[PDB]
Amino acid sequence: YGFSVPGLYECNRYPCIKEVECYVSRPTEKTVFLVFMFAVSGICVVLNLAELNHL
Amino acid sequence: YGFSVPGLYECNRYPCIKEVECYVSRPTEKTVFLVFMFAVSGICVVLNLAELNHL
Repeated sequence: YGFSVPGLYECNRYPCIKEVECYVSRPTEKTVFLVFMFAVSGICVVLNLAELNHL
Repeated sequence: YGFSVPGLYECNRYPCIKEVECYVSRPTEKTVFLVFMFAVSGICVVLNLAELNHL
């Protein structure tokens, strides 16, 4: 997923003719959620590594 | 105009997004009309040239 959800999408899949533009719902909230989940997972990874090193 | 009226047209003029496909009305009849008018004009040109050469 990367780090952001863009508001526009370029689509060229059948049955769409040539290339079309599509518009996403709540891109900013989804980007915020993505970044927050990444940060929480990183904190969890750091804590797990610290415990494992302590072992 | 050339010699034919195609049934499909590819259009990329503002405000159309990127490239779009458009569909023409009765292309075959218009092609027949084009060819017929070209033939009649050619006959007129030939007759005019013949008269001018006769002069």
